[PDB]
Amino acid sequence: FVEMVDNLRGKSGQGYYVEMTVGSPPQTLNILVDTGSSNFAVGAAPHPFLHRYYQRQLSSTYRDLRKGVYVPYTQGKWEGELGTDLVSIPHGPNVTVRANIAAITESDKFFINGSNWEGILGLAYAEIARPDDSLEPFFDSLVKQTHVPNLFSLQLCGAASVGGSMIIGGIDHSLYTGSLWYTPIRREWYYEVIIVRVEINGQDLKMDCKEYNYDKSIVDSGTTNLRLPKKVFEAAVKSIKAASSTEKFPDGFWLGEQLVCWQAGTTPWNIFPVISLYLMGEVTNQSFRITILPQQYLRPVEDVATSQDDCYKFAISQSSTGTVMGAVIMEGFYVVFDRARKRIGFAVSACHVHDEFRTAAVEGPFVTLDMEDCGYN
Ligand SMILES: Nc1ccc2ccccc2n1
Repeated sequence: FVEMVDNLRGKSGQGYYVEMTVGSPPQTLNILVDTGSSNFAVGAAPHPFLHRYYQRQLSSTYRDLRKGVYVPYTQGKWEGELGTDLVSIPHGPNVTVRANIAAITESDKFFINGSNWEGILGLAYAEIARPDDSLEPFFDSLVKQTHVPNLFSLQLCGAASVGGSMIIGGIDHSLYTGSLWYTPIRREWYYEVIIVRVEINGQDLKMDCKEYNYDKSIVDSGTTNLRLPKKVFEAAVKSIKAASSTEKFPDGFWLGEQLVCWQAGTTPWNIFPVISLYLMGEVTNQSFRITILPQQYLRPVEDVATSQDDCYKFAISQSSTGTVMGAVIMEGFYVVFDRARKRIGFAVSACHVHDEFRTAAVEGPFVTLDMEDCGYN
């Protein structure tokens, strides 16, 4: 699996992408890896921000499905024409599969100006595929047409330029330390899971765990932030605010309406609490916990045209669609998407950014009762 190590690149805030090829002869594209959606969708037209795009006219293996897709999302949309064609992942297994491809012919606030990716690879399940659950996701086509085991794993490192690994079909033990712990995938639509308890610094929020998952908790490599429901967010910030009373910050900072900064090489780590999410484990009444450092929830703003300091953002933020465990969480851990066993595995990442005080940790087992009550209905 070492042939797939270091096959993800990116830039801070602009997600992680993997190199892929489409059609015969192979057209190379960079495609964002997104466990929060389920469509393989790629630029098929010369939008000025794109570096390259799918040119179907060049592909002998292309086939039109004679049907469009329209995908709206909060302030934005992409829109396109469905077909299938031959697909390969040069630094992935040595297969070629026939997959659905949405040729994006029109979009709005989708592509990023200055990014180096031209497509999105939805690794989530058909249930949330568009236009409907019959459009077979890439990964399902990959597994169904090859002997590639039904699992992939993600090591998101990040630093500027970022990097990582997507190991398709297995686990590489060089990318983690200690032991994998697994939490069930509650339903195969998003990668849904259940947070059963939450602790800032060690003290916990004593909230009806059900709130931690209102209406959802997901693992999502497409989102940057740890995103929490509103009550949970307030409760959470309120407690981070208190722990970190050694200094004073704008109130709108916590709300991500303002950046905050310290002089170069002068960031106060230890004024910030570790955050621990207890996830539902594999056995009744058994949980484990994942703990991230402030280097995970405090991420540098790459460049500020009107500044010259160490300006971080606060990477924790409200939400209406549930908890979303994005790069903030995933960059601390090696994450295993064990689709064959309806479960997601967490281990301390061999590359998380750690100091000489604290470390990202995955620990268990713990005894937690009534873990099902934490799921919303
Ligand atoms: N994971 C994720 C979050 C937001 C999206 C918006 C549009 C397409 C895909 C997305 N995936």
